[PDB]
Amino acid sequence: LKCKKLVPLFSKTCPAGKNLCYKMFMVAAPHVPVKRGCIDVCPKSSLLVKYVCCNTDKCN
Repeated sequence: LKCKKLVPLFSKTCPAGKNLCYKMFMVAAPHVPVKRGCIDVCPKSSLLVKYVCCNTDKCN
């Protein structure tokens, strides 16, 4: 469960509480993310924002 963050924050292993990686972006530019961190439960996506989760290293 190795999730990366946004600079200057480097890579870090999701600490107790989070075991998944979350990546929120705008449903328009499916290339450049907005925010990336750790999460416990994967929320639902919307028609505006999209929160894609993954259970892999350097996924988010």
